[PDB]
Amino acid sequence: QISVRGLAGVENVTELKKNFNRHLHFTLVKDRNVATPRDYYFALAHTVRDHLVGRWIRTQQHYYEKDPKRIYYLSLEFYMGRTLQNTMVNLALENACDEATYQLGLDMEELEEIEEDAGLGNGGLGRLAACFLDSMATLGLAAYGYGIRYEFGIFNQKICGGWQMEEADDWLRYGNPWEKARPEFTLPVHFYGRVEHTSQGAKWVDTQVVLAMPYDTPVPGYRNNVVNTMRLWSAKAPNDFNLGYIQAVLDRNLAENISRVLYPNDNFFEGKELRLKQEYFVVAATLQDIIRRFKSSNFDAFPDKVAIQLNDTHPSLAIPELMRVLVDLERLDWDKAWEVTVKTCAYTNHTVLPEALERWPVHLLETLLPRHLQIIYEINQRFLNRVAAAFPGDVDRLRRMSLVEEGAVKRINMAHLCIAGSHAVNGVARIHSEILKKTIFKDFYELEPHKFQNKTNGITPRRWLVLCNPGLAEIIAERIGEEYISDLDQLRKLLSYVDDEAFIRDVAKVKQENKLKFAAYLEREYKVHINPNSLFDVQVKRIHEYKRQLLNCLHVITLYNRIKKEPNKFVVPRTVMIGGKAAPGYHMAKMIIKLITAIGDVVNHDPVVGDRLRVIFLENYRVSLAEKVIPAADLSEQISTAGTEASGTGNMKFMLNGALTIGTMDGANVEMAEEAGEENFFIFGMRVEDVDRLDQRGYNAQEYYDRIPELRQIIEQLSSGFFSPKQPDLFKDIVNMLMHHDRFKVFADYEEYVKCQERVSALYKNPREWTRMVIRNIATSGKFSSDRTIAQYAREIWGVEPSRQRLPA
Amino acid sequence: QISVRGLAGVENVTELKKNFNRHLHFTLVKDRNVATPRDYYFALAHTVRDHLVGRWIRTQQHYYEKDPKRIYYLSLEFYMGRTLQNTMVNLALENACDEATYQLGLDMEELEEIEEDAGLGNGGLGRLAACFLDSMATLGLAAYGYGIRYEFGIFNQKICGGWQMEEADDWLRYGNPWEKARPEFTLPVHFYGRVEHTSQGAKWVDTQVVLAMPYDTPVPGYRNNVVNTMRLWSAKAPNDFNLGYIQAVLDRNLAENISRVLYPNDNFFEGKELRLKQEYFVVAATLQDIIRRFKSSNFDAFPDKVAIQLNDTHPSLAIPELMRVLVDLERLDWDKAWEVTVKTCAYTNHTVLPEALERWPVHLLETLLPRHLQIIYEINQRFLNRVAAAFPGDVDRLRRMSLVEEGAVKRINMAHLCIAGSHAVNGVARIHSEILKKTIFKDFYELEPHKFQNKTNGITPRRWLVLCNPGLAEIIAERIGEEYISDLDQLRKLLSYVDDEAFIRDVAKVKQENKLKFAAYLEREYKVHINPNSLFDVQVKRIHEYKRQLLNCLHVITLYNRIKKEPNKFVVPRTVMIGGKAAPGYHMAKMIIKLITAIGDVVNHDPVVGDRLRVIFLENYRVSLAEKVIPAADLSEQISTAGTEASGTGNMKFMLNGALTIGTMDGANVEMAEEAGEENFFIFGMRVEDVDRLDQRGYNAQEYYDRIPELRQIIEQLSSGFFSPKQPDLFKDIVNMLMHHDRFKVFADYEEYVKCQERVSALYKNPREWTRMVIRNIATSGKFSSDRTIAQYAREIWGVEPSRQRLPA
Ligand SMILES: Cc1cccc(-c2cc(=O)c3c(O)cc(O)cc3o2)c1
Ligand SMILES: Cc1cccc(-c2cc(=O)c3c(O)cc(O)cc3o2)c1
Repeated sequence: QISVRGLAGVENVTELKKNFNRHLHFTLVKDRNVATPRDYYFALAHTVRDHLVGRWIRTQQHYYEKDPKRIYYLSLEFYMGRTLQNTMVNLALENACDEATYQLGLDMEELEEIEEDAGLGNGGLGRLAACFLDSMATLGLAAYGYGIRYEFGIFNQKICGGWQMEEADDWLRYGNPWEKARPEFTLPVHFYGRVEHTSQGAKWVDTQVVLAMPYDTPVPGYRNNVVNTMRLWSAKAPNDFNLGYIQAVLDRNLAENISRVLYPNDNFFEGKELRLKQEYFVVAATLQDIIRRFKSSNFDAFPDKVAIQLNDTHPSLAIPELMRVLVDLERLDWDKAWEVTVKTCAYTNHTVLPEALERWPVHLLETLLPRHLQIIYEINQRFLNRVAAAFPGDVDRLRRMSLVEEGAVKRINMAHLCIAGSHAVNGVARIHSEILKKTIFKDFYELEPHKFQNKTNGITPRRWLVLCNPGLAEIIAERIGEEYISDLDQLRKLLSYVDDEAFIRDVAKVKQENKLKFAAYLEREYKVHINPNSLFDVQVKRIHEYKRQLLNCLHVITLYNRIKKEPNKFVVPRTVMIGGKAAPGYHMAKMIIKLITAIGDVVNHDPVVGDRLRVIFLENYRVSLAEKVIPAADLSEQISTAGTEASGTGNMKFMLNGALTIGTMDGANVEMAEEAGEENFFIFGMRVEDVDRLDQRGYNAQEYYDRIPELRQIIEQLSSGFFSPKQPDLFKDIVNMLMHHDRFKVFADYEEYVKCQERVSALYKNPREWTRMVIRNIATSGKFSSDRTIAQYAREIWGVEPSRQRLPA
Repeated sequence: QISVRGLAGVENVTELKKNFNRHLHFTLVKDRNVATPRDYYFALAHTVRDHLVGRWIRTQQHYYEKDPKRIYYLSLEFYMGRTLQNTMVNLALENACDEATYQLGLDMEELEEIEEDAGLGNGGLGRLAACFLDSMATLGLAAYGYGIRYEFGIFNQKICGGWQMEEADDWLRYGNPWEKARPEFTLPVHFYGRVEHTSQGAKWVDTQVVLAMPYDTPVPGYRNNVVNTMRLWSAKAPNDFNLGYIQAVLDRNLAENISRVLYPNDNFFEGKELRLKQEYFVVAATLQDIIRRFKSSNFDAFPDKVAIQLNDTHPSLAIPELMRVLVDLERLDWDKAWEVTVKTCAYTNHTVLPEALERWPVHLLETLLPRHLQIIYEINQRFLNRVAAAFPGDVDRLRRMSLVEEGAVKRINMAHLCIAGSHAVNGVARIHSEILKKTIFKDFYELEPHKFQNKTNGITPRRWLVLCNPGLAEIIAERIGEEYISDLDQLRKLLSYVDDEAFIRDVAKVKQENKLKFAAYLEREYKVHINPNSLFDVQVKRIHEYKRQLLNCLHVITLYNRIKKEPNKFVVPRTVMIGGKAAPGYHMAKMIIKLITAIGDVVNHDPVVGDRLRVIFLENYRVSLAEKVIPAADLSEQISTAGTEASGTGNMKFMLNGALTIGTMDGANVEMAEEAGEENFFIFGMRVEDVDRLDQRGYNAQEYYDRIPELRQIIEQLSSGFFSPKQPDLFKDIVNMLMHHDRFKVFADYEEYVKCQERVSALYKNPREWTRMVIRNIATSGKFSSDRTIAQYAREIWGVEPSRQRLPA
């Protein structure tokens, strides 16, 4: 149909159809008369998978022959989403499959909707892992994603009475055709036990064994015939485990619980044992596998053959574990083992928010990982000796820099461990990386300035343009060709089309189509009625105080109060859509969801309002909902308090997809505004510097309440039950927090936000100029490709060269 | 190679090879350089499965068009064993696959050994279910095996220090290529709750829901192109289950425990809740499915379209459940629902031993199945009203016949429920069925004589001859053709070959080859050295007091003591092999294993003994070990106390396979001796009548001890630590039981056993006459085909006609 979806040749289509029918019959054991849409999805899934297999085998073969340096991306989270469409895109099969399925009388788009998201992540961090794998495959790096195959991913979000309810995400119920179990590569992971000191070193004994069984999922590069591997570990009990009889068998579930469920916290540390077990499990199994591969190519060459990237501190135990293997098992001396470790490991920091930093109680590590604790103490001692020597007499520095925190309970600072044991530490946006050096890691920076880097985040333009927004991909392809899909910087060529009437018309047409398609999706799947001519004002992301969905709420109520004051005045109509999951134990986040829906209950049913203002809570925000709503958005809401959002990646998704951004100078927003020009961005609010100024003198919210009548009105409405008639005080916690303990200074940004929002409405009234500004955004979005990011990691951290050369078919 | 294994045509072989390589590549994602024997097994498994699929789809299609009466075999146990070889046999693919694999340079027999047994059964009962499915498919009945897909089957048995250790049978670890999950046919099963009485009937409310997900396994008939289904249910939690968050997800394991593990008790009732849950689970899901099918063809026709066979009382709740559906959900009146139920259901009794009879406490049923209990009470009342009217004034009868037992705790007699709610009740051998009518069900018989039938057990000659003993199958085929494989009565034609020198030579040659092959298997897999010229004296079966492995032990020690008395006298050399699992909680059974191995420790290391007497405990007796050891046996030990072994099926396996039988007039032994002639059978010991005589006067073991010096010697040796030097009193429980509380009268049969064993040795010294008697056994074994059995069930219970007509390919 459209060009970027590849060729639908007569041979190709005939082949796909016959393989489809082969799978329906032999794989699914169905015939045409009993097959459900789900059977059909499966037959197609198996058919597309068949095209991966040759390339997968060849690619892994190739890495064996060539023996390049191997990159190991360790993450507790891989937020993959659906695999089918992505596979077709990267293999150029999309049109062929559309055609083939069409001829069997099936709608491919309908079958695509049947696939479960692999929701093995919370948000930004998990999705970054997923874009990375895609980019690493596209850039022909010998790269492996290593994580945990959780039985249950991020919970499914239901709204009941405007409240979030959680349901188990049973994503494996119907099978996963993408994975391949590899029982033959099963490895033991050890827990508990005790340390025995002998003549020939320390020994870890009387451990409990859990087995780690790997599942391999193919990761196809973009049209380069490279297929990398994501290896996820499953926990399995050994067969002598507990071995009255019945209970012993039933108690196997204790061991296997390790890989049962993803912890649903976003930028929040919960110090639970099961979480530490997950962290050790993935690290122990991965390291063994890494070392097995290495030995099948002394340890001096390890760092020339291995890079290990730590995605946050979640896999920080990789550092003590590598030491443990090198010292205790391989019999290297400390100093050599340590050199190998530092040169192997690199650490990506994802946030500066203190609630997110992993500080594990010592008593937990003492029981669970007694040897790792000893190794940690040893690292700490030697590290602090370096500090002492560099900064003699600075006792305070020693305290601040220690891996071990004194206090109520002793804790290990996992971030301190990561910096000590890594040759590179990066933040995820320029401003975030600067903050790391100015603030939380100032001390570490002064010791080892060479370690601290920036690697600004990116997104894959495969999933995030071609896949989710084929209409926009095509009109771009029409002008500048297809080369940009794997070289996003080429989008700059679009700047010469900013005064082109045809292009302006096309850009606006795709947006309108996306909006119609999304408005219809709302009706079908959730029985809700939105005006497609309204401005689509979208804030989608995890529900957090720092991300200030509440600021958006205040704007929404303001628009509402303004309409009621002057019903007969013109306002640019808006659909305000807010979506995201709250962590199940995060009371305040659960309250914000309730407020959002409660505002909707009032606003959407007011006859005076008309279709001038709608408030929609988008249920079950996940990767596949993002693919739908982001192409449909006009305004991207990126309104975190300056200094809190380390980077963000949503912001990039919307830039790429023809939305304008309203946002603070926070995270990658800064680099985005710099790329597009400040005049093509709706920047408001305090800068980092202003927030600091407010902190020194003290944040008094009352001041804002006293001076801004519009704001006082909102707060009175909240307090008095305007938005909760049956429970007048439902929102007392919200009001109380805003007035007395707002860490995120919602009121401070209120005035500048509302004014800046007026400027958005003003520009929306002028379609041609709106669209021209959109063009200037899309055209400068190239920096925010994960290909750029990965190329930077490869050159400046991993010490490998990216490649765009095809492997042979 | 050999004829009964089918044709290896050039097209066939070429096809198999290319499909093998297709699977290796696409299914297994391996190439030739990385494939393990296990990969190869899998590729072949997938290749053979492909040949089933067409026939499976066609067969189920056919049952839809023709709409015949459907047989539902409900069992908690299906002891399937391996599927690969069986599939090849029934599809005539065995030679083709041998050839194809040979040309790829693989040994098919080596790959066959990689397959896990589906050990979803304990012993006789479970294996009977498996032979039945085979026969039902061979006789073209529209039949469905319904059970539970246990994650863990019968435990793997290790011997450590001569003691049984249990290990989890993780049979699904590497995948099961035979099953097909059918998530779309998932059904809710309800538990707990309470009963509400309304205007329009009783209602079962506030229940916990567990989901039952079915897995279908194909059951191929012998060369008739019929493929039936075994549907096994897996327990799955609903997604709102428990739904702080983490624990809720982890607690899903409570619900799913239902299908986790097979209870490893053989002829023993354990009144545990989890077992009752398993029993309800399989019944609830099966009935719903049965009814769904029926409605897609009023309830008057149900019994013309449905037969439900209850394999023991394990699925007895089918009766109250059917009532519950008909009365509470479908709104039939009691009497009509009851008529439908009785005409639908039939009950097979498997034992008369009281320890085996299911007597569920009322308090358990009250909590778990409150409605079923009410229905049970209602059945009881109406049943006892019939009894009262037929036997006025016989208050005692009423007590004896009640479904509800009075006492310490009230219990439901599940057997009483089965008789009341079934139109047919059968035993499993003539003598067993007679005992049912004379003793435990005398009262029920007098009320409804028409209900009581015999259906003597059988075994499938597919698995139990062709598959495990191809050499014997062939020499038979050479003389009389192949027709006997699906018509075992034709073995009678062999009687005219009893004086044929060539046949005698061939029969003896196959036995010798089987023995050599098995002796070698012992060396390879278990590093043990046996003389292949010895008589192979084999007792393989679950370890039980009633089966009197101890009697065998007494014989073994006798032979030993006789050798030591007269070292320089000739004795026919014997390898005595004893194998079987003990239930994990069955202390006495665990002691017998220890005694067996302890005898081995003494006997096998005595230089005076030479290779004249060896004692081997065969570890991990299971279906696939039976396939190996049974073809290799000379003497089948069937030595249960008369009246205890309801039938036995091992006895039949050995008859078919060229062993002579030493046994009591117990179970099917009686019919076997009747078929072959008593003079071709080594019958010894008390009859049923003699045991009764001993019971009236009282069993004094001391008497036997006082009168039989040979026996006194053994008992003194046991007592004084001859067989346990380091723990002199290890076997005090054994001695004490034999002397004071032997329910099975081991000493009573001792003298007659030892003498009869001498007659076996005498005949073994004369190979020609041994072999002639063997011929007379094989030739009369035809009655013991499960095809005869199933044909009898079909005609006299289910009301359907068997068929040997092929379905079209
Ligand atoms: C970064 C930040 C700033 C403020 C608050 C939070 C946060 C996130 C959570 O997921 C959370 C939780 O699950 C339970 C809880 O009791 C408190 C929590 O607080 C995180
Ligand atoms: C038929 C029969 C006659 C005598 C004994 C048994 C028998 C079988 C068992 O599996 C068993 C057990 O698992 C635990 C136990 O405490 C006692 C048991 O007794 C069965």
